[PDB]
Amino acid sequence: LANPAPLGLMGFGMTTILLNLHNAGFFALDGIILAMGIFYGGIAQIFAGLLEYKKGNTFGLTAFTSYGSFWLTLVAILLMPKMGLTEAPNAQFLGAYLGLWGVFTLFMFFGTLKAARALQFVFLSLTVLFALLAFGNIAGNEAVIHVAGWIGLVCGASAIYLAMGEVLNEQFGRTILPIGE
Amino acid sequence: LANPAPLGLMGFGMTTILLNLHNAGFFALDGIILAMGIFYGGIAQIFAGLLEYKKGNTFGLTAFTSYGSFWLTLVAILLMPKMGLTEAPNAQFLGAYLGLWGVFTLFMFFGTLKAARALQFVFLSLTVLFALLAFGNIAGNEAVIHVAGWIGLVCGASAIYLAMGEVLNEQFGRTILPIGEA
Amino acid sequence: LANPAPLGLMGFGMTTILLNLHNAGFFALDGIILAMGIFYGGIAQIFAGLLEYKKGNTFGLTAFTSYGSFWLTLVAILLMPKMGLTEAPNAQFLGAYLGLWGVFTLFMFFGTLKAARALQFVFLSLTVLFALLAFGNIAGNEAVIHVAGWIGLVCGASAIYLAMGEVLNEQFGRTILPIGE
Amino acid sequence: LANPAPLGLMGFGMTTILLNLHNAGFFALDGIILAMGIFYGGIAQIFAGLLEYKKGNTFGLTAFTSYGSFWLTLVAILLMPKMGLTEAPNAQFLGAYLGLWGVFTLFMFFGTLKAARALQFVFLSLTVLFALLAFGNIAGNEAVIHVAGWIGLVCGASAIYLAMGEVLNEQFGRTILPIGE
Amino acid sequence: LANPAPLGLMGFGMTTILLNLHNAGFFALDGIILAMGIFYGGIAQIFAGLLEYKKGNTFGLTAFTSYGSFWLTLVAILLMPKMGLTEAPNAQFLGAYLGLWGVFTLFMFFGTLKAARALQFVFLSLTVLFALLAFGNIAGNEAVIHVAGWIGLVCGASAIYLAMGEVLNEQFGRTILPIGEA
Amino acid sequence: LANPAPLGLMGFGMTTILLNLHNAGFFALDGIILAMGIFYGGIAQIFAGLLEYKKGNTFGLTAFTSYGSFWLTLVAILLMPKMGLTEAPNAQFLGAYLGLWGVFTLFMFFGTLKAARALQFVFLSLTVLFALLAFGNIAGNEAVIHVAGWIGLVCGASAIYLAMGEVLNEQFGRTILPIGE
Ligand SMILES: CCCCCCC/C=C/CCCCCC(=O)OC[C@@H](O)CO
Ligand SMILES: CCCCCCC/C=C/CCCCCC(=O)OC[C@@H](O)CO
Repeated sequence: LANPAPLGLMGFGMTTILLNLHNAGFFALDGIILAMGIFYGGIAQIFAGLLEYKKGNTFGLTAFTSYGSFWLTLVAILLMPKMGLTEAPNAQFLGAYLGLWGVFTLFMFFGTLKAARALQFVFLSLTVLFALLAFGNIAGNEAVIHVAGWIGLVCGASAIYLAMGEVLNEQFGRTILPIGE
Repeated sequence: LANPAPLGLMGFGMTTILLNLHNAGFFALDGIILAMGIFYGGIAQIFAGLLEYKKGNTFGLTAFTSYGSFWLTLVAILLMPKMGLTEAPNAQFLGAYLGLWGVFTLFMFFGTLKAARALQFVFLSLTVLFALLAFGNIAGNEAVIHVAGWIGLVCGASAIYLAMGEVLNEQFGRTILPIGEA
Repeated sequence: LANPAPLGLMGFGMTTILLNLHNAGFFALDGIILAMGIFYGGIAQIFAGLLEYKKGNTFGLTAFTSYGSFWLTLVAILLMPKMGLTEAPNAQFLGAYLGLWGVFTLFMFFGTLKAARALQFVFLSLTVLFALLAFGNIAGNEAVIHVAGWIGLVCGASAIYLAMGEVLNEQFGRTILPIGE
Repeated sequence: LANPAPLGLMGFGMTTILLNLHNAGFFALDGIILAMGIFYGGIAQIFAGLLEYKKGNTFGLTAFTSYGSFWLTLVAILLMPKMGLTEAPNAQFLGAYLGLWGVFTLFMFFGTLKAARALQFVFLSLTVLFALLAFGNIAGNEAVIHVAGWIGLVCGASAIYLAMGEVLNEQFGRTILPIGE
Repeated sequence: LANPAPLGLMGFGMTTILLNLHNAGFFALDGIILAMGIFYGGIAQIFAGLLEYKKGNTFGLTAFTSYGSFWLTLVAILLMPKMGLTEAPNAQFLGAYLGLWGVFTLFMFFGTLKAARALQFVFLSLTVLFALLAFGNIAGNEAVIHVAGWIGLVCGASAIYLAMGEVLNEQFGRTILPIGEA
Repeated sequence: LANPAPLGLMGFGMTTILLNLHNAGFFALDGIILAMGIFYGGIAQIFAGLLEYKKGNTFGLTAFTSYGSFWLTLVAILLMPKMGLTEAPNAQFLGAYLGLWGVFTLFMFFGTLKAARALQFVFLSLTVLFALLAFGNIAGNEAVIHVAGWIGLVCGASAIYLAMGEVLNEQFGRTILPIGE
């Protein structure tokens, strides 16, 4: 069976990068972030999680499907007011929501200790990303959100690296991109 | 085949904490509760429930798919009035609705006895969570609703703890977080 | 493979009680019944029906997928007018619609004659539930609708007992809740 | 594997019966017909067709999926104007559309000659149903549509019969309802 | 495993006839063309295309899923303006769009040579169908559009004939309708 | 199992030509490109990607499912404003979005170094296609967008040749259209 991990890391990677260009301040929360969170960071990563089921990878099923659902919850929070369904979110409830996802990311980082180090760097930077976004929203500190953006850019780039690191290593049967096995 | 239980416990646990942060009085019924109740506590738990089928886990198939269906139904209750389809729910009807989920949770708690004791603590606290949410809403007693909020914060936290207990114990091949594994 | 019957009986059983809590006159036809009819009584029972396909259960594939579709059709009957698509449903038409579900349920009840005594009670009371609801809708009889609610409350409560009977008995490997297997 | 044919015949059966109570004149084109054509006569019969794939039944895959899609096309024709998307259909284009489905039903009736006669009666009455509906719409003859309704009631009833005939015969392992094998 | 080709040929054939009854001048672009292009000519052919995967039929997987995708795209072209999303399509753009489908149909016709000669007649007439629909719409020549309508009525009829030829030949175990089976 | 690559290359190849017929300046960004981006270039390529999972093709599972998601994200970028959900996409943001798809395409191009010479041309021209579209969107260069269209017309036309090359060659069992296998 094929390896679905690079698809989810690519889905997580490009979607994490784009969101944090806004968090860093390059742009505003554009629909380019919203479209990628629905299909790539969302459904395409949901597909990567469900495909780890027949692979016996409990971590992959848990990681990709959870974060894939996270992007679907993120877009839903931002678009339901534009549909008149809800109110715009409370930033402290957004901080705790971003904080709970940091707790999930934290324990999952310990699950990467016996794994490739490029995946450990992804889950460590994602822990820093979720932790900085949580305190930045609760405290109302826009500077920390700017900091979390640059961490998210590093987080999303390294996720794309491992995605393309796994593919290029399987296509040629040798280490084309070293991932820290 | 992979173990889907951490996916259903994380979706149930994370969403339960956020909803009961509102019942405890910290925040109002914000859109984050509704978003988590659709995709993580809802659809992601449906997946985790459906993935118990080929695993031969009738309990996990029943529980995760039902609680995933619970979160989906609870969201449609709170959003259909804003869609102009229905009206705001009769609060006492919501008590029997949650009370039926308490009856389901109570019976399912008896099914956890020969499982991990963390799972027994999840289904027992969830039974107490659904119960105080039913009574406090039927009688309109905001105090027990606040007390129900604190019980759920423990119930959701123990479900996340059990999910991550199951993840680390397989990633390390040794009991990293003791889940009372029978 | 796991047993999908407790999942379908629970979704059907809970939505039956909640529906007939309105048929008994306690509450109006709430959005709680509509939401429970879509996902738990409907789609969750659609899933439980399809799971019976690889189980070799023609009856379970036919029953759960039909009653799961019933809750989906019933919700569409009551919600399409609110969208400007449909008029209010005709009371005599809705009774024939309930009668056809009672006719289908009647034949399926005889299919349970060689199964657990608890499953026989579920299909027996559901046939009387559909019949009283069909008769009460065609005739416009408030009292028959009230009696149907009490029939449905017990029918949905017994379906929960059978579902939880099939859950606990497999957990402990013996009869914890007797179901007349 | 389970037998998905009774689910489709039940999905086709109840949906064919209800539509032709309007075609016969008992009621108007209510949403009860529209809801059943979306989920039962549509999706639930689509499920019956896709499940005949692993059964090697080319006829079952072709029959249930085609007529399941037919109900989805029927509801789409009737509801797209109510959504402002299209114009109300031209009855001659509806007659040819109903006529083309009769041609499909005609050749599929010859495919039932070496099969159970209860299925032959279904596809023969469905051929009469589609043929009467086609000429009735093209000619503008409301009387023939009244005739096609009563044929559709017989067609939908016999389809439910075979659906419950196959289930009750498999549950007991003997002929409970004779279908003309 | 079942033979899904009659499902894709019936959905393609039935929908092709109805659309080209309009191109021949009998009727206007009515909602029946749009309904058939979604569920039968579209989704039902996607299913028939997806069901060729485990059958090892790269041709049937490619053709049915693409032509099912064609009918879905053609409907979204004609309905998005009514939805207020887009504007009415540039007629000459629709000619290159159909011309690309003619290029796809032409190459796929060469793949039918070692198949049933009825299938060769389907893909050859379909190539002529897409071609005259492209030219007559690029130049705005309503006459060849009408001539394209008559070609499609034959192309759709031969696809239905081949579908029912495949059904009866398996139901009877003997060639009931000769499809030029190689 | 069948080969899903011709289905995905056709959907990507046709939608590439149609998109770049607007990038070349011949037509405006039509609804024909949006519809072809949803179903053929998008979902049909999503199907073709998932089919590669049981084929053991990590590259094909990653490529088709990503570019199929790309056409789905691109259509959502251009249609969400028309629904009142989103502002118009930023030209510099859209260029970075195109650049990330070019970065992903660049690494995947090296994955084709041990495959057919026709697949190498597809990923080579698509990388230049994304780069010119990314550069032309960030800089706002009408001429670079025009050159990108001609790059895309040939890229989509060659993808059709490779797809039809993989179709005909399996039909006849020999090389009918040379692809550099
Ligand atoms: C949309 C269908 C595409 C089929 C492509 C994959 C091949 C599987 C063929 C079986 C299709 C049956 C539809 C649902 C199904 O999987 O049945 C099995 C499951 O429902 C029983 O537990
Ligand atoms: C919604 C998922 C529920 C799963 C229940 C049926 C058990 C199948 C487990 C595999 C899930 C992977 C998701 C898609 C899939 O079937 O992969 C196989 C296919 O895509 C490769 O051709």
